[PDB]
Amino acid sequence: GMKKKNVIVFGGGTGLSVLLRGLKTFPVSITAIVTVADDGGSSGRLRKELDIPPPGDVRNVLVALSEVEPLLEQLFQHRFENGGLSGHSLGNLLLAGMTSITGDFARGISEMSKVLNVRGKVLPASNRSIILHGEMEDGTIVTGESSIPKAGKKIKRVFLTPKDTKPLREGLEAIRKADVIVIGPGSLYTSVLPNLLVPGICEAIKQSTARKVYICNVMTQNGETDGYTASDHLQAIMDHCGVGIVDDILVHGEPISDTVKAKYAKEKAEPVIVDEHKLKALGVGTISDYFVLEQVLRHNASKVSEAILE
Amino acid sequence: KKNVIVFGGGTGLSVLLRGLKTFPVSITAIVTVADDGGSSGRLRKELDIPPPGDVRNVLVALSEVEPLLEQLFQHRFENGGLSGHSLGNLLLAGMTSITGDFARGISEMSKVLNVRGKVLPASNRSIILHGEMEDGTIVTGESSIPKAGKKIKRVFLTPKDTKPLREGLEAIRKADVIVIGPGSLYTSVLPNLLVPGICEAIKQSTARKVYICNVMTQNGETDGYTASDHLQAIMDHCGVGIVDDILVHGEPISDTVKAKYAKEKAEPVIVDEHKLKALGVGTISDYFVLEDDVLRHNASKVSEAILE
Ligand SMILES: NC(=O)c1ccc[n+]([C@@H]2O[C@H](COP(=O)([O-])OP(=O)(O)OC[C@H]3O[C@@H](n4cnc5c(N)ncnc54)[C@H](O)[C@@H]3O)[C@@H](O)[C@H]2O)c1
Ligand SMILES: NC(=O)c1ccc[n+]([C@@H]2O[C@H](COP(=O)([O-])OP(=O)(O)OC[C@H]3O[C@@H](n4cnc5c(N)ncnc54)[C@H](O)[C@@H]3O)[C@@H](O)[C@H]2O)c1
Repeated sequence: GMKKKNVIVFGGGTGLSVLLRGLKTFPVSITAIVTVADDGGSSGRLRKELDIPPPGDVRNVLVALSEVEPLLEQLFQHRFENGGLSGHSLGNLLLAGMTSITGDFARGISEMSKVLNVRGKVLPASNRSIILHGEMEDGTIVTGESSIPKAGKKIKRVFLTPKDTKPLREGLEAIRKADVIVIGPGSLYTSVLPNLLVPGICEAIKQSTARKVYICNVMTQNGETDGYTASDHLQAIMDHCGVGIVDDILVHGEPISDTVKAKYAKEKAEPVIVDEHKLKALGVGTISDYFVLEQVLRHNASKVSEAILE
Repeated sequence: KKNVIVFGGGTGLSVLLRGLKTFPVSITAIVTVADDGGSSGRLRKELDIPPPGDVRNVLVALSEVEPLLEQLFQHRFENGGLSGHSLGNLLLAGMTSITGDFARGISEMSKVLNVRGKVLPASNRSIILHGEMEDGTIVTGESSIPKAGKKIKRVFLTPKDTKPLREGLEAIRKADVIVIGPGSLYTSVLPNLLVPGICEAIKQSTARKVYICNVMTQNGETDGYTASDHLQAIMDHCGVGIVDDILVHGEPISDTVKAKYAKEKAEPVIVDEHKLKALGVGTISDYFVLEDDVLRHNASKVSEAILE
């Protein structure tokens, strides 16, 4: 009865999850493509020790899109505090187990989707682990998603190995059929770019005639985007990905409580200055509004979803 | 539909229940929480919960889900701290932590696995099983008892104020048939029966009470036991009004199976009819086992014999 606009979203952990939780209530068909380059935490140990892609960002996305009883949702988010076992998320372990059974991370994700009554298609950026590397300004290379920000040098660029990393066929079809393509929100260097740099994905995005919106970071991240303005974020996407990837940039152009600023300053994070002249000079549209809530600083999934569709 | 309550542990209870659920019966399974070996044991110690393993298997035996979800629940990690653990155990452990209550966790997993029946733990807290040997020494822990290389005189449970669930006692009260076993005599059947209040409830019940006797001995537990030795042990621990009929495999076993079991110092339980009659119980004897190279009860035949 309703024509649902097809929307594809690229991201990682918490930014994607917050947005999807709201976007799923709109009249849209969602495809979420989730980075498999992380190597920290429970996800990272399971990645190394079981030889599977890191399941953590996928797990959160699945929970965000799930429609199950509150108890099952808690079960899936349960984190062991004792045991070898200590630190692991039960939902990661479920994903791990399903991936072992099927020998296929993408089939595992789709089986968990059925179990969690997920409305939408969740896909990994690749069916195998990706390793993220950072080239610093001095030319040195730091390897591993969670190691890059601890280098205390400035990132010049990031890139992925294995070089013959492949996206899922379904992923490329999703981009082809997309009415809207949303990039972010998430870490620039550790979530957005590791998705966009999968071979074939930029090419597919460029050929698409969908509207392409980049949801800009609201805060800098220490060791990743120290001192970045909004245009610095967009510039980095363009330098890695070329033209035809971003049409409009969505930015929080209003102020932030002093208490929140203070709390983020303790982690050497500060607000991303919105520099409108420089953004217009990069040739994209600017969607500026009150787009964040304090919940910690998160995007307002409803306002953002509605801005990306109106 | 007849109300049937079954007492057991691991594989024997699981094999029976898989068949019995297909009959017109309402099943209550009461599962030992005294085990301390394997993944179950490590989780028991490390997370301070009752051992989830025997319950996991019972839940899978009664489940009605797609084969994939069943495999997921039975998945065992081979690498990782994590290695050796069953994902189904981990699921029960997580649910128990969230609800702070093992029985409620089991009931939540029952809904998720579309379980046909009520699965209850023997108690909502861990039970420690102790074995007093003939020499008077005590060996503590379910998985240590058989390794003692001495002969068991009796077993008993701590904590002393171990309590069964109210729902368990109701189940016994309402039962039309009460089935004891199959399972290890000293590490599955007795640890269920000895929970304070359970034998009293069974004795008060007028339900028919059938004991499914072990087909094979177990080294370090029931070496040399006849069928009457098994029943006598139940009677010595539990008194009268617990067993009306004993169900036994009175027919022979393939030589290759005997040989495979003899490698583990296990041998067939000799059915001594005269001594069984002397203990005052009825004997239901038939071909009740099937052969992998492993020896299991024929759930269908057994189910039908106990419902007659
Ligand atoms: N979640 C969203 O809708 C949202 C929106 C826009 C941008 N982003 C961007 O994604 C990037 C990565 O985000 P993130 O997941 O690391 O979140 P974050 O930058 O808001 O906080 C960092 C993460 O570590 C913890 N944390 C560290 N510092 C914190 C702080 N000062 N206050 C509260 N929690 C803190 C939190 O658990 C959080 O997940 C950030 O630059 C952020 O601005 C997220
Ligand atoms: N499952 C049933 O329907 C059933 C039937 C009759 C008796 N029982 C009794 O319950 C008691 C304990 O049962 P159990 O689970 O330890 O079963 P078991 O006695 O058949 O074998 C021991 C366990 O280790 C394995 N195993 C060890 N030795 C084996 C052998 N050599 N050949 C094949 N498999 C072997 C089995 O899979 C089993 O889990 C035994 O006395 C047994 O006879 C169970």
